[PDB]
Amino acid sequence: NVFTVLLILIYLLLTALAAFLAYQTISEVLEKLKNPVMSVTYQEVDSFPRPGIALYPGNAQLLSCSHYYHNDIPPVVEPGRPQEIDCVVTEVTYVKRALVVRGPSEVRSKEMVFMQFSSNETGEDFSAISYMIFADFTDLIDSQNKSRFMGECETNCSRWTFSGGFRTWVKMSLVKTFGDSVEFRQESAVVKFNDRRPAAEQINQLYFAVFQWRDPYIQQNKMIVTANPWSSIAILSGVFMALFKAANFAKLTIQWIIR
Amino acid sequence: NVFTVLLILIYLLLTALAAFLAYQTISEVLEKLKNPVMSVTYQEVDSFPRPGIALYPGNAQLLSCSHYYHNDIPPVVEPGRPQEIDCVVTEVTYVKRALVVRGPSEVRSKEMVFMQFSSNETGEDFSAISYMIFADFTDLIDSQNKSRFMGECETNCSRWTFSGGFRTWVKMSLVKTFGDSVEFRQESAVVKFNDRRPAAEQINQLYFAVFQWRDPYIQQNKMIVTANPWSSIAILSGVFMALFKAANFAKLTIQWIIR
Amino acid sequence: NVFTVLLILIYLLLTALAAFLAYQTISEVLEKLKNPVMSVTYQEVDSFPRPGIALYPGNAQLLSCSHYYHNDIPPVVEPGRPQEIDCVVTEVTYVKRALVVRGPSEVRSKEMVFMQFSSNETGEDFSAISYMIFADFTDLIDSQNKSRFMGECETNCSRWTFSGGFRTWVKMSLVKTFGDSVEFRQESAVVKFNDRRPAAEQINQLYFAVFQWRDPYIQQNKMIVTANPWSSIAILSGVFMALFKAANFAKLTIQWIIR
Repeated sequence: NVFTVLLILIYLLLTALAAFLAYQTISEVLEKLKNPVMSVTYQEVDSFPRPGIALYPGNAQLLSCSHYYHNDIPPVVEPGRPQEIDCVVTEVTYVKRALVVRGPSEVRSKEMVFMQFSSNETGEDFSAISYMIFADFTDLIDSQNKSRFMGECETNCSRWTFSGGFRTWVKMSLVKTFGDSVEFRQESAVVKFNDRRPAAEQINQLYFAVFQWRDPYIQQNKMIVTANPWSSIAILSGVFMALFKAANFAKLTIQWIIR
Repeated sequence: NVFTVLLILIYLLLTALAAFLAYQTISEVLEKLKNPVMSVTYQEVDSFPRPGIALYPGNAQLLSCSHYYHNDIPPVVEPGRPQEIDCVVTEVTYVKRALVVRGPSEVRSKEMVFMQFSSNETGEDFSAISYMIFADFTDLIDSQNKSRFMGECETNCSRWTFSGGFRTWVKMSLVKTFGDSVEFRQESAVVKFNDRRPAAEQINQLYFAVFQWRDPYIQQNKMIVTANPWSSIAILSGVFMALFKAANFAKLTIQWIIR
Repeated sequence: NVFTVLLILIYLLLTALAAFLAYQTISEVLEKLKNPVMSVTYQEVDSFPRPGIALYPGNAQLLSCSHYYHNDIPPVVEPGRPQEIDCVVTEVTYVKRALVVRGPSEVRSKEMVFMQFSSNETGEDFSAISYMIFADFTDLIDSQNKSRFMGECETNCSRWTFSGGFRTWVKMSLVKTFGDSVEFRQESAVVKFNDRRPAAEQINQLYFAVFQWRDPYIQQNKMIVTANPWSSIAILSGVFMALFKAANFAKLTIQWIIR
């Protein structure tokens, strides 16, 4: 009577296959649950809120802050001192002065902030001006104390520079992270400014900069996990249901073979 | 006779667990169906088709367009006017002249397009030359009218610049998007050209540029969704099958306990 | 007796639905198995091992290699020749001399390697100095022959340049790929150095460079496939179990309708 030994063999092979599938599903779901996957989405926005460009001039002085639309850069009429157009907020924080310039809105009309500095430097030998871009300009002027908020952004918001003698076309764009947080990233483009001034007044450098928006989109980053635990739990129920089914079918076939 | 109340309790708990799994699977599949995932693939290509580099010189004049292999840049023999080598297509579109230069093929042999401009500028004060790279040069010369095709690429294809006085080593690479579309992206590298000319003829700037391919690969972008709706529908069938099974086993156990 | 024709019709529709689900699950799992998905993870590291910056000066000579902490760049006391501080390894490979400079550790203290070159160039007309960053400096000095290891890194590790007359603030960061491999990527920032030297000794250029770490993180890249084959095999078992179940329920309902 070797029929019950063969029935125990096919039941042992069926529970071995069910235990192998139950190990492999839990191992694969834990492996896809360990490493998350970033998912990108481009939300279109027709008009941005006006950001703040917190420039840090050491001894430089702002000479222009004129907005220009539709990529129309005119020739500058003189490298002396004209009057500003945009609203500047000169504030002194300590964690240094931060000449905050209100940035551009209206991305579809291509608005830029052409600005121009000048510095007769004598102590430093690397002509740079740092800056830092935060998300909203009205949050600065609608604050009860500006030196708390600019201090707070001097720890988290990152600082780039531009050079002395070059127009630095800065094209910024937003990135929103979920999981909320909103940060900037820019791409400079250096173009040499040829001096056609007399050589008596060429001791002072000139710092041009163009800040515009790149494209009317906001990149959205969501951290997503590609493992499904509830589905995996169900899949284990469908395995543990067929481990009973195939054992009952083998118990029927083991008696039907000697009928 | 409180046995039917306990059978209705275990059947209510089983259909509550089945309704909870049927809500959670549909919610998880809709959440993973909302946010897609970009998938990158690097198709290797041994030889690229020759692209077109649509330069926009304002008043500059091309002085060289010589190909060089194996990263061999020779010294330029004179900053005057030699003769060109590559094929230029001077065409006038309006949406400006677009001196289209046929780009490099043979990425494994490291072919580049060394070019040199010159401009005695008097009206502008930012020495830049814009350019724009489209995917195939033979599509321009095999067109019935070139001002339709260049006008079409002046809306979609993006424009970078290079400066006056610097060699701008542009290393381009393709990106193909699926979901078809093919676009470029480049990374410049500015190196200062020191003038060793007499100072009588230093009124005109010099614009050097090097266009080569970066690596023999084409990055392929496919938008992929990590949710499986057919599998989810099946998983719901396996849940709604075990909601009957466990209720039948509870109906057997409720009568077997008082046997 | 048209009841068996209707039972064969509902059994044919049930095996058609089961064959459609069994085709669609295998097609969706093969489609999500064809295209893999890159997964990013940022492992924090409090202190990096010191890398090697394999500069290639043609005829330039190193004049300083001083470390500075906490973004404190002092004024350089003279553009002549001071003495070095960091350890340089001048070695001659051929696949050229490779003046290997030991890079910075201690990312949280913001350590940089300020260096300064000088070259009275007469044969070349593009003032550039190439470099190349490998992962560990002690692997070079703890090698039995340095010209094998530098040869081997001259094929795989990529080469950037910096210019003559500009401070090039290089901010490097690691990327580790799995599937092991470790590579660098940097982002330069060019700032013009204004010469305040007498014009008799301005025939030689000056090459400044700053090498620091960007942020205390190591980006980890794992290639992950979003398809689950074992789960798909199970899902097929749950489909092929319900194809029997619904056929048995239709066989019960076809006799219960004429009871």
